[PDB]
Amino acid sequence: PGAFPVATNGERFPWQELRLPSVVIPLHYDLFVHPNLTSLDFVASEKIEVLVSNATQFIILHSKDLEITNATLQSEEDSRYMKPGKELKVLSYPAHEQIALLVPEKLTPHLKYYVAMDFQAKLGDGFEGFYKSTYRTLGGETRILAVTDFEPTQARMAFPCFDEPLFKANFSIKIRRESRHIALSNMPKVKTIELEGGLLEDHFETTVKMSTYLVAYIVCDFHSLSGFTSSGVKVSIYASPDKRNQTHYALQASLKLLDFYEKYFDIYYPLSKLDLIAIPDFAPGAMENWGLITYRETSLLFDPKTSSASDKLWVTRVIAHELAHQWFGNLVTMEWWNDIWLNEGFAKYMELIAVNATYPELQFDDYFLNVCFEVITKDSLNSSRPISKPAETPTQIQEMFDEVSYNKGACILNMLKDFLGEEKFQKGIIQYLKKFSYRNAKNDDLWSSLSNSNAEVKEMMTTWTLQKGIPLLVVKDGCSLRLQQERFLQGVFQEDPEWRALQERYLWHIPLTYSSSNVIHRHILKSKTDTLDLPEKTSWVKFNVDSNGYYIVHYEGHGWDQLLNQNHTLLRPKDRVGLIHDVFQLVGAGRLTLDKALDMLQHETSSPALLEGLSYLESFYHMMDRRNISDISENLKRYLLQYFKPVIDRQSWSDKGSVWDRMLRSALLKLACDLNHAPCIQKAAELFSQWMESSGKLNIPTDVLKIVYSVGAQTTAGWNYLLEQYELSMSSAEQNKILYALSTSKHQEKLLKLIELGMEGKVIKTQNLAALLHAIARRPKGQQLAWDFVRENWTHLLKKFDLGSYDIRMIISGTTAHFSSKDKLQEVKLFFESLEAQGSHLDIFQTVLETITKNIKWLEKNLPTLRTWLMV
Amino acid sequence: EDPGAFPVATNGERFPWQELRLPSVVIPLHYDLFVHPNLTSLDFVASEKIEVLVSNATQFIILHSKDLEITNATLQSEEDSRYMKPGKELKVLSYPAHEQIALLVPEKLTPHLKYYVAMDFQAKLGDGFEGFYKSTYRTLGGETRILAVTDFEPTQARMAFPCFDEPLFKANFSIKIRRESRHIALSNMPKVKTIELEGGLLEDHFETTVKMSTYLVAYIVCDFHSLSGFTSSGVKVSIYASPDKRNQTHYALQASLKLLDFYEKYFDIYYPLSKLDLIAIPDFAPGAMENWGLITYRETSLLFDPKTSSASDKLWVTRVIAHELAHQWFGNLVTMEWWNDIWLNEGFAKYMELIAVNATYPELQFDDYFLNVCFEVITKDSLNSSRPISKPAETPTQIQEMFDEVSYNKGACILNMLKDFLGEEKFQKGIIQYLKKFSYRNAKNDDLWSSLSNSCLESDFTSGGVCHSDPKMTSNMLAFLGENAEVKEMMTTWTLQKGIPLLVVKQDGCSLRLQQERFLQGVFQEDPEWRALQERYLWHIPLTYSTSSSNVIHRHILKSKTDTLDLPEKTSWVKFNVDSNGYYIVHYEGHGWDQLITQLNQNHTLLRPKDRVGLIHDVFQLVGAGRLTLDKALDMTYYLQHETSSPALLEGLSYLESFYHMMDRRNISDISENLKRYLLQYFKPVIDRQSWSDKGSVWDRMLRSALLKLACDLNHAPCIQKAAELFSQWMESSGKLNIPTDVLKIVYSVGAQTTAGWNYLLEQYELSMSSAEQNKILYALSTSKHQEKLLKLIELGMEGKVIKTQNLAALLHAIARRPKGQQLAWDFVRENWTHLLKKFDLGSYDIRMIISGTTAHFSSKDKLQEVKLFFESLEAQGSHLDIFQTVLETITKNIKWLEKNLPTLRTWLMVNTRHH
Ligand SMILES: *[C@@H]1O[C@H](CO)[C@@H](O[C@@H]2O[C@H](CO)[C@@H](O[C@@H]3O[C@H](CO[C@H]4O[C@H](CO)[C@@H](O)[C@H](O)[C@@H]4O)[C@@H](O)[C@H](O[C@H]4O[C@H](CO)[C@@H](O)[C@H](O)[C@@H]4O)[C@@H]3O)[C@H](O)[C@H]2NC(C)=O)[C@H](O)[C@H]1NC(C)=O
Ligand SMILES: CC(C)C[C@H](NC(=O)[C@H](Cc1cc(-c2ccccc2)cc(-c2ccccc2)c1)CP(=O)(O)[C@@H](N)CCc1ccccc1)C(N)=O
Ligand SMILES: CC(C)C[C@H](NC(=O)[C@H](Cc1cc(-c2ccccc2)cc(-c2ccccc2)c1)CP(=O)(O)[C@@H](N)CCc1ccccc1)C(N)=O
Ligand SMILES: *[C@@H]1O[C@H](CO)[C@@H](O[C@@H]2O[C@H](CO)[C@@H](O[C@@H]3O[C@H](CO)[C@@H](O)[C@H](O)[C@@H]3O)[C@H](O)[C@H]2NC(C)=O)[C@H](O)[C@H]1NC(C)=O
Ligand SMILES: *[C@@H]1O[C@H](CO)[C@@H](O[C@@H]2O[C@H](CO)[C@@H](O)[C@H](O)[C@H]2NC(C)=O)[C@H](O)[C@H]1NC(C)=O
Ligand SMILES: *[C@@H]1O[C@H](CO)[C@@H](O[C@@H]2O[C@H](CO)[C@@H](O)[C@H](O)[C@H]2NC(C)=O)[C@H](O)[C@H]1NC(C)=O
Ligand SMILES: *[C@@H]1O[C@H](CO)[C@@H](O)[C@H](O)[C@H]1NC(C)=O
Repeated sequence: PGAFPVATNGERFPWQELRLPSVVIPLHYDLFVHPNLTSLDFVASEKIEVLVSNATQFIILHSKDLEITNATLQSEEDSRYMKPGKELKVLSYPAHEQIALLVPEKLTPHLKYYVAMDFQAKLGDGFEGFYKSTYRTLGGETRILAVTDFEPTQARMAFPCFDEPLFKANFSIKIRRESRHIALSNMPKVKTIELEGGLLEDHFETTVKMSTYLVAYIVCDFHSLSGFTSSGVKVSIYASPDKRNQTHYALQASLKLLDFYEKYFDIYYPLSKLDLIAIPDFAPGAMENWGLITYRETSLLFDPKTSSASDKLWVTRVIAHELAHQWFGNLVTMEWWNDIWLNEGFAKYMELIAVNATYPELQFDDYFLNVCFEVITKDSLNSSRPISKPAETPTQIQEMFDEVSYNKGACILNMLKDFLGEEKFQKGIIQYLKKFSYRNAKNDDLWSSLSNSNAEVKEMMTTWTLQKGIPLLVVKDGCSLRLQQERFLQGVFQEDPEWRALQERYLWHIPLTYSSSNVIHRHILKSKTDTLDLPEKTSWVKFNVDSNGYYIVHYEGHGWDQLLNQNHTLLRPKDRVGLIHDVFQLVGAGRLTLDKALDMLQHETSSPALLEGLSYLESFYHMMDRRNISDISENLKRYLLQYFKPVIDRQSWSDKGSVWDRMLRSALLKLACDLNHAPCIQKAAELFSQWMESSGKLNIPTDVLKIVYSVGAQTTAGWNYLLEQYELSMSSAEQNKILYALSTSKHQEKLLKLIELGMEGKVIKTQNLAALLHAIARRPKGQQLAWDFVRENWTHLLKKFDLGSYDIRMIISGTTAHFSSKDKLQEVKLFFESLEAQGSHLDIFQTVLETITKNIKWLEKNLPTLRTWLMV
Repeated sequence: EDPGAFPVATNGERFPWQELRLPSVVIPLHYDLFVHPNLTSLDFVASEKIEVLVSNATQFIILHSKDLEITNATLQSEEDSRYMKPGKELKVLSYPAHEQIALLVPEKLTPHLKYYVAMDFQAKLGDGFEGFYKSTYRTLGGETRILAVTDFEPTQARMAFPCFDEPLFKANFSIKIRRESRHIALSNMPKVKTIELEGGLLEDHFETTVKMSTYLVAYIVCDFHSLSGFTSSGVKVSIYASPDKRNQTHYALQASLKLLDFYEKYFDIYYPLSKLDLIAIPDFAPGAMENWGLITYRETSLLFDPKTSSASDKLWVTRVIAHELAHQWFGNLVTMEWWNDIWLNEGFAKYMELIAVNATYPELQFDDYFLNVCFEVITKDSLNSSRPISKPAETPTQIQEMFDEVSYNKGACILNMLKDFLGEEKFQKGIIQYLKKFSYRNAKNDDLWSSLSNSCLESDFTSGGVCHSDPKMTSNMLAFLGENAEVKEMMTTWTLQKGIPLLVVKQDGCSLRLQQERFLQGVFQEDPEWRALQERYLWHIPLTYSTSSSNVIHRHILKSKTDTLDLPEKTSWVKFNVDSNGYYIVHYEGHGWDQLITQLNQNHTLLRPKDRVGLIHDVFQLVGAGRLTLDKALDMTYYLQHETSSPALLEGLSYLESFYHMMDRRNISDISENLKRYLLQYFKPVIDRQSWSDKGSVWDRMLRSALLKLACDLNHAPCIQKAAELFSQWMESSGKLNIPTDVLKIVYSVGAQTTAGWNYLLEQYELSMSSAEQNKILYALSTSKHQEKLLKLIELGMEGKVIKTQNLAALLHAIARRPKGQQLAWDFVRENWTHLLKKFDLGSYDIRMIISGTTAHFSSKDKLQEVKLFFESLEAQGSHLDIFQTVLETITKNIKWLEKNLPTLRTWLMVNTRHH
């Protein structure tokens, strides 16, 4: 009997596992909220029409930090619980964030009973649940709004509910409010009824079946700009009144993208309205609430006096990602958080399609390669995880929202789009959605639908979704296709006794694909060793075409050395950087050395190739200047300026030209005075002080703003003028760049004053705190200050953030993942074991542990080689 | 004119007038003023049409204008057809050093004809809490809201609209405002009608005012809420506050109805407007401002909340409200001709606080506190740096310097003296005739005395008329006119002679030799500068005196520098200045003082309660005068063991409390420690009778706080442990349990001695919704002992975000008076003088107390040196203030007091510990 947990009233709680029981099933939530924005609290009532199916003496559902005052169980059918119904005993067990409704009788199956509850709480101050946010206006008034953010386990802090994504229901919502506020929610507002006190109550149309984590409601004081999509949907971009000017690109871009998705998926967006609102203190980048999409202001609003081409590119990506979610996640959602990549993998992949086919000017296809690359860094260590993987606690579910779920989800999806061909792919995607509309899909179900566009493909992708890591292609004599696959790793060489893990079951059904002329050959590799015959022999032979496959190519002999250092356009531009990328991880990996590492092309015109390789050189400089040895840094510095002096001088300090043109300019001039190369750092200072002496009158071109501001930080008369003007500005894009601009100063106290105002949270919003730290810790001057500060104020940072939070995740790897010493590796082994003193376990612990360990062993056996490039 | 070499206007261009006063050839009659502020762009746009009457023909009009962009300016007339509609364009000349503009006339204007001058002007909303400025407050939710407020006195109306900014240029004002949906607009007079406009903006029209000086014009744009009620005469009194504070305006409404009703019966003149608005502005520099029909207050001056406001707080709010309402007659109905006679306003409003509060709220017992008003001004009036009540003044900072202890306190005190001389009903009818005979115009000093002199006692309107219609030539009717004239010469001298007279009386058998001299602290009677300052001083002093044998008040005027009276039968003593109603000190020569102290020591109750507080005040002063040894003043404090009149008790107590702080600043710890022990022993009985909750009278409550603060400032372990518990419980209950208001300040101080309590108090400061509680918390934070915490408060006030700048000077003042922060405040001011000047004008009250509050407590020759050198530094840069001299004289007389009396104080204490 008494094998169960104690409740808060000392009674034993009738359920013992974190997943909810399956016997009670909700169908309909009627939901009343009455928030008060001066009292900063709310009162709320709720009726859940839950259909029983098995005998049960107790209903179980979730609730957190809510005071439940009344709880009644009516029934229309089994009329023992007929009107007024009976009053229910309510037990609470917080360690599973669950409550037990103890019925006095026993519920009997196939009947519908109606659970009503009254509940109340204060508006959150943690930027989760139903919480309070502030914003500044043009005159410096601050006004208050009440927002919801629920993904993934936080809706249970706003109303008691069955808070698992499989428990889809309908949700009618009513909200009481003052006359000076508007109320928005998922659906459009049906009617407004004026009441006794001068208050209004807004009723909203019932929703389609959906998960709890998409329910939304806001109370605020915003204006909007509206337009209509071809389909029959009204799109409104809401924001603070003094920023309605900044909403123009978003309504344009939203109209196109939703037009695209409706035809591309061949499913109409099923709501009458879709609204996009720029929440000023917002923790996520944005959030795919059905019909009411919340954005960070820097993610939605675009001011052409203040915003990069890169910032226009960021806004349009996030407004593709979040519209895509309306199908991947809202229409179809994973049955449980283990297959979270079904929403996020597909959303991040759909963004690449949408922007490419809607905004070609922005040139997003050539950029996409980076996202796999970032996940490959993670995926190449043993700390990584399979794309689908069990997940039970809250903070463990929040761990599933990583670059494995987004980037690698998006890239292995990209692989299969190459193999089956976009035609068969798009038909499969449409069959997948239409089948699973308003329901829940498991990891298997997507492929079992995608395959029938071929029972072969299902176990092919089994190798990719259920197994950790990234395969390695070993090719080995004329027509020599002696294929052998491995598990690519890093910091573990064939020499080492650690390397036996390269052999466990690690067998990928890699869909290899090649060319030795302008034609691609396609063939599967389902075994450790298999092979082919070359038709005739050729100069070079390259497999990974455009790196569209999630594997790195290693030619076992005499193939690398050709690379065409004279005519490079023999090999296509994507394969150009594909080869560049592969010829550094192979260096770290253990097979190749660094002498061929710097092999690469001062006459490369595709900037993707140019920036990718040069960004690779940036890392070498920074990693060495961070340990303060100029013996290898100075050679890297003016090497890059002399050799890349033509290109650098060509650029014209203004925001003119095309998008990769404009991005190449700021990227190039970044280094240009991140190096104290006078010709241009001197340039900034006269523009800088022309503007600083103009006092907001001079206009600086877009693509140089972050550079100019950054340059003029060092003079305290500037740094103090930048901080002061930060407060004044009405562009979150502009003030982000200022905030970077103040992280550049090398004054240890000026740096920490920035951090002190973040902790306070009023002048610099708390949403920016982690990024502010992360910027500082990247400079060598502030690198140790940040590391010190986090360890000194840990318990306070943890009171701000949820610890499965992204801010906590970005603060620790932002402060530690750039280390390369054995000194710091033990010191970070401590304080990770110091925080498992408390119940604080995060996989990012090992990912960063192993990441500094791989930084040691890449200096341990690779730097001697690179001192050897002194020129003169 | 002939000579080109005139002042040079700002565009080249010789400027055609060069006095700072305005010319009186053009007379304004009626201003048509349209204002359109915008509270999200923080600027305003305005238009104005002044109906002027020309007296002598000119080629130019001279106006005041400061910091206002004028865009165009026409002239029209309909009596002079040359400027017939649409009139002519005028050249505008700015001379921004006189704050004057000149409008240049194309054809010289004609006498006796009315013209209309029209200008468009614009400016940003002020930032210095003067002119038409921007203010902000915080709501319960944490929102920040903006409002736009005017404050003009004394010469800032010219920063909001061009005008003839001098008090004698009264006019009617017609005011239209334009605003958004979410704001109300208030002005002096009621809103006649609200027209809607295309775009959804509304325009308010207000009824046109009665004649009025410019400095009283007012207008406000905000979103405040109001509670309302009506007086007996049918005035609509409304209390406005930020919306989450409507609660705290109930007591204000209750008192303003009562006080208004009192004023209308007492003056026998109705308040002439239909409504009176009282509004609690959050970021407000002055404290209160008596604009006709729309009176602005500091929240602490107007709002009351019983859970956090003390009884002292309640008394303060009643005083201020009473004070502002008095101004609607004294100052608005009757305005001084020019700022030299500003005491005609502030002296009478100050005095009327006493009459009104005493008449409507006797529970407050404000009559027993009124003596302190006169003591505070005798401090400064007994120095050479003092000034007469009415002195000339010309420049803006020169004008504002006239609002001091002399204009207010001395003015009130000599009025009170005069009232006792003539009797309440004679005095009332003098006032009534004055206010009725100068209604809607101005008056000067001589005008007041002539009306108060010629007052008629209501039986002078009888059948056998003595004042009016047909008098009989009687022998009292020859004494009436002779007595009236005597009263006028006497009052004249009290307003033109600086200083305060010292009447020294030696009792000789049953003769009594009277002498008068100027009273002077610091300087002894045996000083080389002492006959040089007894120059020419001579007062007509209506004296008063009782005896040991007869309690009948005797009254004789001394106009003669020496004179003598004879009594009926030589009694055991005489006591001059009965109830201390006279603006003079009385020194008893020979045996006079011991006879009076001996009386207090056996049966102290035969001396009238005010006689006692007067006697305590009189000898501690005479110690400073060199005429008495500190011996017998301290010997008078024995007898406070029996004293039951808290006024006398508290006077005596505070002299000893200040000696302690004087020692503690100087680190003279053996006396300071002894002073701690004498106070705690000799007043142990009455200290432990005091409750720790606010349960008795207002005096009982005020005495409770007084004594408990003292016992807790002397680290009396029993009282400090009580307060530490109370604080600990309050902190442990999430700042949610209730502390009694009379001991609230003491508890927050004891809590602020730990870094925990200090930090907790500082975060509660930002969150509190009672500005009385915030005041108390800020004091408590300022009692910290760590120099780091004190500096943080100061710099918090410099930035003005969590601590609003309106409190910065009181903050510095608080820090400076306690030993561990005395030095820090001094260094801050000298190292940030240029920085303090950007926020506050040189003549502002804020600058006055920052200076006096950090320096006037110094008592060593070393510190006098630094102060002179700093003051010299300041005046070398062109900053002169009268406060510089006043501080220097105050410092030196402190130094002298230590040198003549610190030995005797140490000696006395030790003698007392040997006896008890
Ligand atoms: C969130 O919470 C805030 C604060 O709790 C609420 O704001 C308050 O709401 C209350 C209730 O509506 C408001 O109080 C009301 O004010 C009205 C206006 O008062 C002025 O005008 C009247 C008429 O001229 C004058 O009599 C009065 O003195 C003021 O000049 C009153 O009319 C209301 O009175 C009603 O209720 C009382 C109850 O005793 C009855 O006796 C009356 O006859 C009448 O029926 C009432 O007092 C208050 O003003 C609000 N505060 C603020 C700061 O605005 C929000 O409503 C709430 N929001 C939500 C969404 O819940
Ligand atoms: C992904 C995590 C961290 C949760 C949350 N993701 C979002 O913001 C995305 C958009 C986004 C993604 C990323 C990103 C992707 C992959 C791997 C690392 C990071 C960075 C940013 C970013 C960059 C700069 C500045 C600010 C943000 C933005 C909206 P989304 O995926 O469409 C919504 N539906 C998911 C909701 C959610 C789930 C669980 C916890 C919190 C929120 C968040 N904190 O970054
Ligand atoms: C005194 C000057 C500078 C203006 C202003 N006086 C007022 O607030 C009075 C009431 C008042 C008076 C005093 C006071 C009296 C005597 C000698 C020194 C000071 C102190 C306070 C006080 C108490 C606590 C906190 C803050 C202030 C209040 C309203 P009032 O007299 O009816 C209106 N006539 C004055 C308008 C004005 C005139 C000239 C310059 C500025 C404003 C002010 N700053 O103290
Ligand atoms: C400017 O303000 C003055 C106040 O200083 C206003 O004076 C007042 O004007 C009204 C109307 O003209 C007078 O009321 C009238 O009095 C006569 C008695 O002769 C009566 O028969 C009328 O029916 C009415 O009651 C009032 O007495 C007068 N007060 C004073 C003190 O002069 C003046 O009207 C204002 N001017 C403008 C243009 O608004
Ligand atoms: C009602 O619930 C009972 C008990 O949970 C169900 O019986 C279970 O059914 C599952 C379904 O797969 C079986 O695996 C188990 O053997 C049964 N018992 C338990 C303890 O799980 C029953 O099927 C449910 N549905 C009805 C009665 O319609
Ligand atoms: C709950 O949501 C479901 C799914 O969105 C609603 O079902 C649709 O109902 C409409 C109107 O009755 C029909 O035209 C569709 O055929 C239904 N779609 C599906 C997939 O069944 C349902 O009506 C909603 N319930 C409530 C009470 O609003
Ligand atoms: C590296 O050298 C610089 C030279 O200024 C020094 O200031 C810095 O502290 C050094 N870094 C470390 C980690 O010792």
